[PDB]
Amino acid sequence: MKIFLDTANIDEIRTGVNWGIVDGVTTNPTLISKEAVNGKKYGDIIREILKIVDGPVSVEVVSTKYEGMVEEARKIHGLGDNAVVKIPMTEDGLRAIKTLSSEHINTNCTLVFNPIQALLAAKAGVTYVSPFVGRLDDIGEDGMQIIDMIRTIFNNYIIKTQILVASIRNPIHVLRSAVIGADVVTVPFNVLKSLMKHPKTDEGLAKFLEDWKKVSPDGKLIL
Amino acid sequence: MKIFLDTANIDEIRTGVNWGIVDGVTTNPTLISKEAVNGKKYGDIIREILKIVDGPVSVEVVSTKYEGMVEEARKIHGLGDNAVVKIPMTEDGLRAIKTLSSEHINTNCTLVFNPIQALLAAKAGVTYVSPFVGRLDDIGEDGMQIIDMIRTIFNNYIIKTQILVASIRNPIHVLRSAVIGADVVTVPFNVLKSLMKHPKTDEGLAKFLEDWKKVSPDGKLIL
Amino acid sequence: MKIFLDTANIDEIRTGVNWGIVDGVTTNPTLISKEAVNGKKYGDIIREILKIVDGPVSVEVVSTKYEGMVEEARKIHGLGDNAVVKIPMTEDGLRAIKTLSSEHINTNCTLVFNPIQALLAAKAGVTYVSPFVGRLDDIGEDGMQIIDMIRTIFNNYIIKTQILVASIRNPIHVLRSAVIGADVVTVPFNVLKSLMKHPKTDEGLAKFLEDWKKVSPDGKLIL
Amino acid sequence: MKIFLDTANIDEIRTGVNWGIVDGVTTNPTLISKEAVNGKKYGDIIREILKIVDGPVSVEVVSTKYEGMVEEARKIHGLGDNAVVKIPMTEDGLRAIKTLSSEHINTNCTLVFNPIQALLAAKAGVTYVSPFVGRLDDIGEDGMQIIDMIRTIFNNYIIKTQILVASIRNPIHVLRSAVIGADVVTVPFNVLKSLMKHPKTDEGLAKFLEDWKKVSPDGKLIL
Amino acid sequence: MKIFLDTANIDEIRTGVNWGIVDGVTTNPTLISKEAVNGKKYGDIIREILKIVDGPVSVEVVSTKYEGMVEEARKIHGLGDNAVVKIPMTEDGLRAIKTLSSEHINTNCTLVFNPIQALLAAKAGVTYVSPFVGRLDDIGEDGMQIIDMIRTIFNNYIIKTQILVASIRNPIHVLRSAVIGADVVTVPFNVLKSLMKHPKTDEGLAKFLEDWKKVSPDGKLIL
Amino acid sequence: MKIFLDTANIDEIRTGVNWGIVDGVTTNPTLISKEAVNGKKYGDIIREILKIVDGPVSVEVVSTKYEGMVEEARKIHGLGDNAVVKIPMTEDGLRAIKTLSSEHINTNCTLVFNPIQALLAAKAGVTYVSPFVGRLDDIGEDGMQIIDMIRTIFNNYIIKTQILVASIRNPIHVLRSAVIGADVVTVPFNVLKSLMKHPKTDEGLAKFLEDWKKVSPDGKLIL
Amino acid sequence: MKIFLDTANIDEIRTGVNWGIVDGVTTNPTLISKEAVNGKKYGDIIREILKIVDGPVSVEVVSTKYEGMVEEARKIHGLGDNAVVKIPMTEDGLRAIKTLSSEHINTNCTLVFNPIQALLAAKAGVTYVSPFVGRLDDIGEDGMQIIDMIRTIFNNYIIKTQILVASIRNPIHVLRSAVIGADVVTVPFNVLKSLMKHPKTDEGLAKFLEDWKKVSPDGKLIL
Amino acid sequence: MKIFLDTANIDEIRTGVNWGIVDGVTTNPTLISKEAVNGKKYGDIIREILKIVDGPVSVEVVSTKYEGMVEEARKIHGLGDNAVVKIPMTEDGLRAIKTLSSEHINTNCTLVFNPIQALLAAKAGVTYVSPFVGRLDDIGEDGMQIIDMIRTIFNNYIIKTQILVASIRNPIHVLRSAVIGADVVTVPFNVLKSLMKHPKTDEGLAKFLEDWKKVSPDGKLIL
Ligand SMILES: *[C@@H](CO)[C@@H](O)[C@H](O)[C@H](O)[C@H](O)COP(=O)(O)O
Ligand SMILES: *[C@@H](CO)[C@@H](O)[C@H](O)[C@H](O)[C@H](O)COP(=O)(O)O
Ligand SMILES: *[C@@H](CO)[C@@H](O)[C@H](O)[C@H](O)[C@H](O)COP(=O)(O)O
Ligand SMILES: *[C@@H](CO)[C@@H](O)[C@H](O)[C@H](O)[C@H](O)COP(=O)(O)O
Ligand SMILES: *[C@@H](CO)[C@@H](O)[C@H](O)[C@H](O)[C@H](O)COP(=O)(O)O
Ligand SMILES: *[C@@H](CO)[C@@H](O)[C@H](O)[C@H](O)[C@H](O)COP(=O)(O)O
Ligand SMILES: *[C@@H](CO)[C@@H](O)[C@H](O)[C@H](O)[C@H](O)COP(=O)(O)O
Ligand SMILES: *[C@@H](CO)[C@@H](O)[C@H](O)[C@H](O)[C@H](O)COP(=O)(O)O
Repeated sequence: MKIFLDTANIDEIRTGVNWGIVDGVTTNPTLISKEAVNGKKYGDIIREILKIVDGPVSVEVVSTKYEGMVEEARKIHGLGDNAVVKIPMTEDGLRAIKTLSSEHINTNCTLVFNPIQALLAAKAGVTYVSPFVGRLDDIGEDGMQIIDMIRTIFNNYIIKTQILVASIRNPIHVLRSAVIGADVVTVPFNVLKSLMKHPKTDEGLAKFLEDWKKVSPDGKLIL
Repeated sequence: MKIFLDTANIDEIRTGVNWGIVDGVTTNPTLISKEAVNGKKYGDIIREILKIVDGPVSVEVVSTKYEGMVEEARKIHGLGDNAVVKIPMTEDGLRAIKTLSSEHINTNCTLVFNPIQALLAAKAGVTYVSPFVGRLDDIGEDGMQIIDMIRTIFNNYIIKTQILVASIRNPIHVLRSAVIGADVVTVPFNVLKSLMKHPKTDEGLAKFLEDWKKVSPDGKLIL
Repeated sequence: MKIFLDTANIDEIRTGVNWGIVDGVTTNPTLISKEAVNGKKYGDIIREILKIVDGPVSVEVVSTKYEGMVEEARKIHGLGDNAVVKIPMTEDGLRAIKTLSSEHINTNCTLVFNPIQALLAAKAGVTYVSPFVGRLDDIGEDGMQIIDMIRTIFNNYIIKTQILVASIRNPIHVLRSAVIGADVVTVPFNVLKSLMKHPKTDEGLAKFLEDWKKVSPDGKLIL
Repeated sequence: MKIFLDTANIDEIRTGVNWGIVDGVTTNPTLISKEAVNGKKYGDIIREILKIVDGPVSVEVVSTKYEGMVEEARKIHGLGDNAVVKIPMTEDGLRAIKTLSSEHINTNCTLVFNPIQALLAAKAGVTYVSPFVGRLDDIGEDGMQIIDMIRTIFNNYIIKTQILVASIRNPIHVLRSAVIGADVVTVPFNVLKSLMKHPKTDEGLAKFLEDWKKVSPDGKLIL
Repeated sequence: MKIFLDTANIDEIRTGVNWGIVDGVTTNPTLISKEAVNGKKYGDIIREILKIVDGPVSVEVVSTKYEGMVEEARKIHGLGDNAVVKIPMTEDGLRAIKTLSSEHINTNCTLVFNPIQALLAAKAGVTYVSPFVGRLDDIGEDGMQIIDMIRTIFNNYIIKTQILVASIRNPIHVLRSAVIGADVVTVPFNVLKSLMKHPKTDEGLAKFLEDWKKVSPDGKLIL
Repeated sequence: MKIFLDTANIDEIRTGVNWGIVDGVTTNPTLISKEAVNGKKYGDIIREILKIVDGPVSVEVVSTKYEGMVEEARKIHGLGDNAVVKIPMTEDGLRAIKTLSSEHINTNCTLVFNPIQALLAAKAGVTYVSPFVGRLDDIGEDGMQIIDMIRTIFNNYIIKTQILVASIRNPIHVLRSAVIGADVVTVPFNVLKSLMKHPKTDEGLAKFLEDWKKVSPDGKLIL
Repeated sequence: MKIFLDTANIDEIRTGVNWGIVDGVTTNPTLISKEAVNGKKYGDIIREILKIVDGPVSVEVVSTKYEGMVEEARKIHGLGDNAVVKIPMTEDGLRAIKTLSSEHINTNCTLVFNPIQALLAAKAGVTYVSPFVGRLDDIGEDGMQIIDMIRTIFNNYIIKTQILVASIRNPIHVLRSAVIGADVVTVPFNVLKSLMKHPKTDEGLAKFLEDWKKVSPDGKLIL
Repeated sequence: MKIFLDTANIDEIRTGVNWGIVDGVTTNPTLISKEAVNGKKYGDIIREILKIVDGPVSVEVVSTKYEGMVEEARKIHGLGDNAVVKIPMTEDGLRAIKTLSSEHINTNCTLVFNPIQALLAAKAGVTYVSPFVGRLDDIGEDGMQIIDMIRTIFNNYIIKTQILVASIRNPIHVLRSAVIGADVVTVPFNVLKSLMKHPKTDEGLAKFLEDWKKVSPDGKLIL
């Protein structure tokens, strides 16, 4: 399972990349507009992320119409080979995906909330589909159930579109995505940070340290 | 999973095709006779649909006897290479399918209401079999259970006949079909139009628009 | 399981009532506005339904504010002992339900789309809660799963609020509701009339009639 | 589980009753017409069955309209206290059941093919409901599944209507009915006979006889 | 669960009774005729067993006809109040059980090999029914499945006939019977003797003995 | 799944073969003796069946000893390449199968009633094994369970012997065989006929005809 | 599934072999010592079995120490290419297995009572592992559950050691072994002879014989 | 499944290695510090284990920082080609594993307590991952459940990292690990010695010994 960071915060991205556990990044218009403040321009932020991240970086078109989406998608693609164009699940978006796929431009279909929307995005040729699990949780439906159905559907038809689980809110969305077999999860920085941690890891390290001091006062291993 | 449009309404078909989410069309004598009124000839409607739709178009014979079925099937076939001949599940129909298969004319067995009828159609060599789910729901039996059994049976015997789920009434028929792994669903236009939609997609788009205006008052993405 | 008719059409109601299979009626502002045309007044329609139907008749408030909802509710109550006041799942709506419940005015919480909304309506003291199954089906979620969870939750806490399944679209919503154990379904007229029918019933009657004529020419049963 | 005999053959009835394994009888117009041959009159057949059988005896009305059904039902009821009036699952039928129930006349609703038909009959106050399992098997649906759902539904609502499984064709219909918990099965004579039998019973008897001869040449137990 | 000994061997019975784990005895013509050799009379064996065993003792009739069965049953009954009359699952046997039940003579229906035979025996009023599990195992059917179905059926109808599992061949028949909830098992002596035993019991006792010698060389507990 | 006809009635065979739905025929000595009446000779009946039927035709030996079975088998095989020799599950039978398999003569082991009998037949090299499901139903055991276990066993060991389900009594035996994945079912003619039929097929045909009349009074499809 | 005979009785072996259903033989020191009486020598018994049986013949070492076990093993090996050396699950036994496996001497690890013992024997390279099911049943644990776990473990790791189920007591140990997919069962003679038998086989043959005599007086099948 | 010894005690290791059932060894700072007392040096202990164990020997770094971990790892590697470097699940540990993997130095990530930690370790390229089951049991969660999830996740993504189950406390941890399909278990010496043993193995050997003495007074097997 690939793990992407879901943020436009450059400090977060630099930190996660330096950890070597980040395989790519997703952004969206809300995340970008959050960071583009106090003199920061959205063009600069987008370019900076593309440069810092080796892996896929998803950037969302803002046009709602086919022609505008395709024009923006081409500009996004032009910014770097790792750029992936994020396109919403709408009639115009499916049309844009089909055109862009034929032009060999990688795509990510977003704002997906049920398995049939996901199947339609796959049929348009999309590179990644992003169902939102937290926003479903918000409205009282267990969002992970949709991921499970999408995985079964895609398995049934040998679909090559990757499942990129989005709107992740906690480490159990991550755990359940891996057990289901989603291709990618994209996670906010707080969640990413949590993933490596467990109290028994800390406790075990402390005990090893203490026991080793018994035989090596300076705590060294000399071989 | 292929998605066909189940109508003879030329306006619906043009619209669906332009959406890019329609892989073929199914008709039947009721659908066609509904459209062929106030001057419109059934022969013209059939030809127009064949012209408009790139993918398979199912057209049903009206003869109840073997010889008449085959004679009608050949005429249907001659109207275009994308024509598929719809034949009912009857003794004469099974005979006609067998003959037509040997002539390399694609066939679609219809009015199937249990898994054994579907198996018989596959044994006759039919290209598609169309179990009806809504008409079973109508009489108090969950039609989707028949689809589930047909998929299992076809899997068991590595049967190449495609399952083309028909009498679809709602988007859950479509969802359950995809999870089962049916090859094709054919849907009325009202159902088709609902498949792309979800209130959280609309809501997320509105929020993205609003947030983006904060960094680009005119609402565009200049890269 | 009680069976209510979901309509404001007097002809449908008179017909279903005379069939003996209708235990009550649910209306809403859309259904009533459909009928209040060609000079028919909504006030007359409502009173007429109350008169024809011996069982519960739900009638929806139109105000969105607490004070207006309880004013309208008391007026609805004043129309007949069988009136039930339909109130939407909103903050004001729950406050209204709590007040009316204490006043011993029967209530029906509507526009419920998940089990926790249903629980909140029950906690406010509502007489009936109406989850909408068809409108969930519309958006690609199997609405019956919400009925199943609500039944489990209500069982857990011995909740006395009745589950009144609404937005019913077909006879399998009705079947599944009965197997789950919902207290009430409310169904459109087209669904109601289908519930008694089965082709093997018709076939079986025809055969019995024919056999009997073999021993009683006139077809009589003289005892 | 009560076991009824499904026949109008007087000889079978006498034999079954004398085996002591028969709790009642069901007839229908086909079964009776079969016996009312060569001078035998249907009215005499019906009266003799009521006489020979201590348990319930189902006799079906032939009229298809409400007034005729109620008139014939009252006549059937007048023939003896053990008479039960068989009424078909129709609009008129349900009305007749309601009326007759209020007159304390026992009823059996017949020609039921799904669980919602059975529920409607129960709601009309019917004494017994008779779903047909063999005729469902005939059309490629496992009829025992309908009995299972009806049992669950009736359990949910504490329904007092008895499930009387009909159209029984083999001993596994009987076994499955008992495991589900149906109130009554009605069986043809040939099925009835087979229920007492097993090759290991016969084999064990033969062996006990042979072994006992060794200790008692005359094969008696003298105590 | 009661545990009966399935033998006519008086030595086995005395031994089992002295162990305190035998609640009753079952015999049959094969078991008795096995013991009644070289002078020993079957009448004496039966009387001795009735004297030795406090609990129920099943003794089988040898007549195959109703009148002979009942005459033998009454003689068996007169030998002692703890006698239970074993009657085979046949038409004549069901008749005899019914008569004997009305006379307050306890009965045990034997040679039962499926759940419907067991139900018929319960319907005749039998005190115990004895399905055979080993003889089913002999012919390639898992006999315990029949016990499981009988328990479910008897539970469904609140049947008071006790399930007395017979033809027991090993301790897992006994374990599975207890987990299912059979009322009684009847076991051959070899199986009986194994039930108390386990290698870890012996091993734990040996260790306890050894450890105790360390604080009390003579091996006693002085308190 | 292949469908064979289980009959020696020449008229049924001709009819079934001409429906095009029959892949072979099974006979046995009872079926043949039924036809060999009024001058008709068994040898002529067998030869005619081999002639009319292109697929396998099972003909049963009557000898009970190894030498007689092998002699009769060779004669049956000599009558035509499509002849398959039916051999009973006995000690001599298994030996005959082994010999005949080494002689490249196709075999069908019959009178199988449990899964281990079926495995032994497969180990002897038999071409088809025929468990009897109806005769198990007769004695109160669901015969389809044996087919399920045999399928699992044969899958485990990659056994090439084909499962040919026999003693079929109804269309649910057929449905369950297909869902399990049995290689072949052999069915009586009356069952065969019922497999193509469904009341909703007939009803849908009638409706298509009526609707088409509106657009074509003569009910033809002129293209 | 292979079927071996678990005995040292030459008469039983000759008989089972001549039946054609015995694929090999297992012995042990108890079985051999039973037979080596009245002047019969164990050395002659073993060589005689090796001669009669074409398949694997397991013969158990009596030494408890590594050196003795490999010495005896090599001598057993020297008796015939079909000899298999049975070695118990002990520390010395595993060492012996590892040595012999490298010497290409076939081995059978015996006295296995749980799945981890079976895994250790496999890891030592053993040809066959023999878990004991009956001796577990003796102590109140269902021994077949251990076979199921061993099959799962061996599947997980693609282990080539064959599972050779031993301490078989009845035909359901054999049935369950086949459904689980054990490679081999070894069975006592009394169990072997029961595997071919079923009362409905005998009953069916008798009926076929009678019917045939109706058309062939002599009972011949002349073709 | 590979079985390693989890200890730094040379006597235990020498013993297990002599038994032939130990495939490798794991150590940790606590285990080593335990043995390195009363003059024993940790350097000698580590080298000694490397010398006598043919298979993988895991040795843990003590540094908590990336540079120290990588340096200590290279030193461990240099001690022998069977050394595996144990590295804790921390940020600097994952970085170290990635570097060491690129240097073709085998690694074992330790102190793993949930499946997502295990996944991150795999993503870093670790050779083995070691989730701790006993320490989870300690804090009241069944640690084997984490092993099951890790197996499923690794299967989903065809991950080549081996699951090395650690903190093993009893033989049921070993059994469950094998049933799940873990690649390796590492076990304390007390657990290891218990794996070969079972009381029925001992009892069976004693009986075989006793019986053989009947045929061979000196207890030998002469062939
Ligand atoms: C792109 C893939 O769709 C990604 O940035 C998504 O847009 C975000 O994961 C969601 O919008 C986050 O929503 P949430 O409601 O904050 O969890
Ligand atoms: C052809 C079969 O592939 C297709 O047009 C079917 O005839 C229709 O789907 C059904 O007739 C539609 O029936 P419904 O009762 O309207 O749902
Ligand atoms: C009242 C709730 O008991 C009832 O009238 C509901 O308002 C209706 O059942 C729904 O509004 C019907 O919606 P649909 O989308 O037409 O199925
Ligand atoms: C009455 C219902 O209690 C009963 O006589 C039923 O009418 C019969 O069981 C069925 O008509 C029998 O039909 P089948 O198709 O012969 O099985
Ligand atoms: C009486 C029934 O309660 C009892 O003695 C039974 O007759 C026996 O348990 C069986 O006959 C024993 O048969 P098996 O074939 O020896 O196991
Ligand atoms: C042969 C097996 O392939 C086949 O003819 C069988 O003999 C028959 O199916 C059975 O004998 C039919 O028995 P039933 O009891 O009539 O169902
Ligand atoms: C060898 C293992 O393949 C085999 O002879 C076994 O030793 C026997 O199957 C058992 O010893 C038989 O024990 P039981 O307790 O008589 O069933
Ligand atoms: C190393 C593999 O990670 C191995 O030595 C582990 O460190 C041990 O298995 C555990 O530390 C043992 O802990 P426990 O709490 O004693 O069971």
